[PDB]
Amino acid sequence: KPQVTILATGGTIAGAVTVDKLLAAVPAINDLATIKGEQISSIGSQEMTGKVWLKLAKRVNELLAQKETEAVIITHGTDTMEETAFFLNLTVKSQKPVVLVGAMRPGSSMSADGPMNLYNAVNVAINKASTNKGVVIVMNDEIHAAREATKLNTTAVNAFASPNTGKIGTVYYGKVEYFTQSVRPHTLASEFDISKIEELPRVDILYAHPDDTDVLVNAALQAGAKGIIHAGMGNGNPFPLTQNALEKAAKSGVVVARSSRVGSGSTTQEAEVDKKGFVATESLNPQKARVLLMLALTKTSDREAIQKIFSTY
Amino acid sequence: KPQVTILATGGTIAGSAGAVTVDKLLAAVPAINDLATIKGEQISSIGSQEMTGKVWLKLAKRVNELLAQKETEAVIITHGTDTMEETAFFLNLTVKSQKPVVLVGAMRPGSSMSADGPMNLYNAVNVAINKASTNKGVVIVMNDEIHAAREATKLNTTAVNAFASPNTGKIGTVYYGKVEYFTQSVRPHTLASEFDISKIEELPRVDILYAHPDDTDVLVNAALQAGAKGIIHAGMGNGNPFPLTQNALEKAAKSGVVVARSSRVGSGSTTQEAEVDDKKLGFVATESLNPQKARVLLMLALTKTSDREAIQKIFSTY
Repeated sequence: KPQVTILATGGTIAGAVTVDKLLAAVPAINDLATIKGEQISSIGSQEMTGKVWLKLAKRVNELLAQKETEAVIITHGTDTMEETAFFLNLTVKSQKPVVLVGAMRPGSSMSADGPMNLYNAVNVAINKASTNKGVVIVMNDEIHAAREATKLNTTAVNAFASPNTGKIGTVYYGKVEYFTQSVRPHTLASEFDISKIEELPRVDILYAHPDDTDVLVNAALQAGAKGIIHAGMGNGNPFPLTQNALEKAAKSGVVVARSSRVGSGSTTQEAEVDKKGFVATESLNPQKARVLLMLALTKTSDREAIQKIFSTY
Repeated sequence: KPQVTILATGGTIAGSAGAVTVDKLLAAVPAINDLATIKGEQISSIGSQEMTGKVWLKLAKRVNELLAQKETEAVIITHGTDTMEETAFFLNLTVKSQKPVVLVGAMRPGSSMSADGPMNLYNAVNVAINKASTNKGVVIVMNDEIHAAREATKLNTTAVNAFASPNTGKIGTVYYGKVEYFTQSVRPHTLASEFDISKIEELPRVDILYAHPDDTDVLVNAALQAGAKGIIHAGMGNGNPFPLTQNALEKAAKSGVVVARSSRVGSGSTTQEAEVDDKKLGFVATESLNPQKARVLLMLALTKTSDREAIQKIFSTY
């Protein structure tokens, strides 16, 4: 029975009380693994902060550096699981499995999804093919690469998707199968190290629309934003008044990164915007681009260096 | 051949009838001349990322004027793809006619290899003149698909198949001009809409905020200072705010600026009676829209009320 640590960031989704309640709710897990539990935070995922991301990444690195620890499972709220997973995908210095799992229905609900999700997450954590896949989300019998995953629906048990790729594998009643792997660097291959970081740079997200404004750019600058993700119309397009405010932000040394409100596809590099300039976030989404820009700004504010990061990760 | 007016809001989507842009479209797709008597008008000349409420009002008034006359069978509106969904939704709630109103665009410029504009426009004319297109509400015709304005969104940055209706699916198809409907909206539109913009010259200001972990109050505060009458919050998951942003949104709602919860996720309903105590905090739940279409509906709501309960009923109806 391989040793796995479950890190709870909140309540039960189905030696730490939350993890003991998971083992009681899903007793099959005890036949698969020797489970250790820790409570890292006790919040809804909409309450997450960069401090919790740092605490979690540092703790995961400590645990995976231990010979006895085969893998880490993190129980997490679904709303921002994609952001924590992506952050960890760039900051965990191990090839050992790191699996995020949650539940779209409360454990007390009819037809609660947490027990099967957690049972499947454990099977993914201990599977030999799970090594060097990067951080993964396991939801609804699916294995999603952290780079690609997002919550695409407000309520559905099948809310998680990878709209630009698709799931990298499946897990069905604990049977784990991989079909693809990410070719974008992750985990050990990532240049990012947060071992010496106490606070992440401030990065705001703006939502673009017709008859848009300058006042939200201005408020982000005044509040000491070091980066701004613009969730542009279509292929990363701003409204004119907003574009002028973004150019002002860029002149002040704030890194402006163009993404899209649309949900999928690449926000493509466009020289006339950028190479005069802004960063093109390419095939991410605004909230994952925010994570990558926060990590980039820990080591550079140079547009060209940050564009290379977006064009690589 | 039925009388159809093409209203251009930007440039040529493919490649006098009353507008040079429309003369160019007829030269590029001369087969449309066999389908309809085409009149052209140029409402605006902008990329759709530059759209304003002023243009929306001008366009909706002109569509209402054309369709109110017995001689006009339908209108086609050529439009940039980025905000076609907002314009279509606005018109769906403000056009007082059952006659077809078809929005069409091109994901690739007309100069491109494999330009989608010609086939999209050809198909749009066939949808406009089809007898089954009546009382469908405003539609978007893209990539051989007919989408209901309530449901339609641009879901991809670049793809010719970028348009989708993630909560419902297309309502019909058009394949080399052959039109088939399979569904229709059951949410009130057009004639059944309570909204009347005939006298309105300026729409209420409505901002949209993008939620994330470690969120802020300062963007709510800036929207309030700029005279927002409403705020759409594109929340995490099922419309959930970060606590600091929640405090600021509560302040907004309680000061009389309507706060309507939507979601950043892309599909599904931002539901009532979930994790957010909407009655306590003073919020509206936008249910099954997305932030940018919720903004349109809120802007229209605000023309006639700021009452939380009345606006909740509007979101629960349209």
